[PDB]
Amino acid sequence: MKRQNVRTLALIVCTFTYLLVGAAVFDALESEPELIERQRLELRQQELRARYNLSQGGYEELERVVLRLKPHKAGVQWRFAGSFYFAITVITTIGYGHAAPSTDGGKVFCMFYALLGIPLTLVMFQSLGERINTLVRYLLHRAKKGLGADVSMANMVLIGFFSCISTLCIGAAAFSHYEHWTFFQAYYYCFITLTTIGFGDYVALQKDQALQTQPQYVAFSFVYILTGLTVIGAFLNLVVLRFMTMNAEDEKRDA
Amino acid sequence: MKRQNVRTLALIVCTFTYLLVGAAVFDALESEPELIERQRLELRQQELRARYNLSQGGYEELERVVLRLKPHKAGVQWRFAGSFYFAITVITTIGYGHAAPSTDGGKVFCMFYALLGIPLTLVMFQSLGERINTLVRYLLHRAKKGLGADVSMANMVLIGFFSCISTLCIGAAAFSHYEHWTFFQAYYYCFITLTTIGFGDYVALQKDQALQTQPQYVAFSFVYILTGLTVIGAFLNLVVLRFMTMNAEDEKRDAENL
Ligand SMILES: O=C(c1cccc(OC(F)(F)F)n1)N1CCN(Cc2c(-c3ccc(Cl)cc3)nc3ccccn23)CC1
Ligand SMILES: CC(C)CCC[C@@H](C)[C@H]1CC[C@H]2[C@@H]3CC=C4C[C@@H](OC(=O)CCC(=O)O)CC[C@]4(C)[C@H]3CC[C@]12C
Ligand SMILES: CC(C)CCC[C@@H](C)[C@H]1CC[C@H]2[C@@H]3CC=C4C[C@@H](OC(=O)CCC(=O)O)CC[C@]4(C)[C@H]3CC[C@]12C
Ligand SMILES: CC(C)CCC[C@@H](C)[C@H]1CC[C@H]2[C@@H]3CC=C4C[C@@H](OC(=O)CCC(=O)O)CC[C@]4(C)[C@H]3CC[C@]12C
Ligand SMILES: CC(C)CCC[C@@H](C)[C@H]1CC[C@H]2[C@@H]3CC=C4C[C@@H](OC(=O)CCC(=O)O)CC[C@]4(C)[C@H]3CC[C@]12C
Ligand SMILES: [K+]
Ligand SMILES: [K+]
Ligand SMILES: [K+]
Ligand SMILES: [K+]
Repeated sequence: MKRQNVRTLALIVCTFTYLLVGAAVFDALESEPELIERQRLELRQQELRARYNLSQGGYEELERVVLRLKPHKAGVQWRFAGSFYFAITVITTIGYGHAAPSTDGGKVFCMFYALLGIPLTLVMFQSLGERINTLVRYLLHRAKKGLGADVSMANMVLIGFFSCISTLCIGAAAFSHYEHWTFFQAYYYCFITLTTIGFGDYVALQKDQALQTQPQYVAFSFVYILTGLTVIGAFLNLVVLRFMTMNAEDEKRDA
Repeated sequence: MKRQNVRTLALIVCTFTYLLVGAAVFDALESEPELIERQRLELRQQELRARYNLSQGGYEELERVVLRLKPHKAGVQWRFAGSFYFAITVITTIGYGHAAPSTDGGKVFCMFYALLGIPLTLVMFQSLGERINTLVRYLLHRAKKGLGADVSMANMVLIGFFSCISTLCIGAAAFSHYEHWTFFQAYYYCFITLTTIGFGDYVALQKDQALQTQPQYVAFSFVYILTGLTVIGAFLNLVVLRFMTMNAEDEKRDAENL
């Protein structure tokens, strides 16, 4: 069997077994607490329904209003700052879902915007990320000869890995201060943001109408998300990206 | 100025102006309808508070319970099928947020799981995507000689672009049937899923306890998300990926000549 076919089949087996391992671990850690939380909340639902004399339909009518008011609770999500924050989540593939296009036309433009945007943003982060790696490579080379010279891959992975933790820590310290979260909650938010997972369980600028009332903090969160993705993007360009073109290189080697 | 530095500065200017254009368009399409729905919902909030004799604190107490019961409403989100669906959203960077780690330990494991998982899944989709492109290149070459031969980039972009639409069309057809959405809503869901945006406004397997009661549809949903990301990932490997190594190639070209 060809090297390309062995590498591909191994990766498929690895990904599927990694999914089976993950599903097994996430079951052990989250199955029992979810069952505990459901029964606890159902007891709280029955207690408050009895306290405020509510029927099955009576609770359900109030249930729909509370759920539909959730994106409005954070404030105006669609003005210039609201739409700029949303535009980021689309092209950077974060997509928290805190604000989503409610209109048919908005949904269409969002698709066309993503089609051209996502590749443009991806190429931008890999290009700027490479310039940072080249600057780091030059600065380290100049520092090596300065003290009394060759920059290795291992030195680049070390600086790269530390730069990623530093970006998560600088962020965590700031988001725990402004969004009033714990350092761990803010660290978890920064991880999920910069890895483009963006669950939406933690979203910045969604407290005390920050998008319209706090421009200085909005300016920082836009700068942090963009600079942070460049730091992670630089590490991907250095370590991850080289394994994606691997199949094309072996196909060229075969010819 | 160097070619690498001009290309990087142009991309930064392009991305920021694309953000300003987007923010301007999303303002025009969503500002007025959001203001309309907020005022409509605030009146409905006041109406139902008056109907069921609710105070400021009374509504707020019921508000917390309704919000906390939202992930439970869809059913059991953390059994084998629920956790497998969640594991997908993490490593594929979709992350709908329909189900999120409620425990401190679950949040930690998710971070470690993502750290190794995301690069593994990304490399897997680019590797399997390349094998699909190579198979398509071979099948077209054999078909060309069959009718009476050289496969160009333009032919590959055409087949690739059609393969992406067909995946969204097959998907929308299924998701509008099982998740009872419109073809457009299911097409929008498929687009947002396969582009790894994953807002969470549309999430499959969250209707009629599908994760625990419908195994056949769960198996399809996992297969579609995984095969669909390979189809999109193949097109990226063909068109987008070549522009990422561009700066490294010019840096190598600078060293070679000098
Ligand atoms: O899964 C895919 C995929 C695979 C097939 C198709 C497809 O569809 C399409 F690309 F079209 F959206 N996406 N990814 C491709 C896009 N992103 C990559 C990405 C990262 C990143 C990556 C990994 C880590 Cl650990 C941390 C940050 N950061 C950014 C910032 C802006 C833009 C993109 N970033 C996520 C991975
Ligand atoms: C902190 C983060 C950013 C680190 C990311 C680590 C990656 C660089 C790792 C994670 C999984 C690894 C892959 C896991 C499995 C394989 C199959 C393996 O295949 C073989 O050994 C058979 C073919 C051959 O001999 O080439 C080749 C390496 C590869 C792609 C690995 C390449 C490196 C990967 C992408
Ligand atoms: C290369 C990097 C380091 C610099 C890029 C330029 C920044 C200085 C720009 C890019 C985006 C800008 C932000 C885009 C949007 C807004 C919202 C704006 O707020 C409003 O318009 C409030 C009313 C509304 O929401 O309509 C205030 C400025 C701010 C934070 C901008 C501040 C300046 C920012 C961060
Ligand atoms: C349907 C989807 C998947 C199509 C994706 C289209 C991409 C292939 C496009 C979108 C934005 C484009 C970029 C927009 C701007 C530039 C800057 C441009 O820079 C210059 O012209 C100056 C330097 C030089 O001359 O090389 C080089 C091409 C590049 C990276 C483009 C490369 C091709 C990109 C990534
Ligand atoms: C290379 C490709 C084309 C094939 C990959 C193998 C598939 C046939 C596997 C991979 C993941 C599997 C799924 C993983 C999880 C589940 C949930 C499982 O449901 C339960 O365990 C219900 C109870 C619970 O939630 O704990 C039923 C089988 C199913 C759909 C599996 C069916 C078979 C799947 C789609
Ligand atoms: K997301
Ligand atoms: K993503
Ligand atoms: K995402
Ligand atoms: K999300």
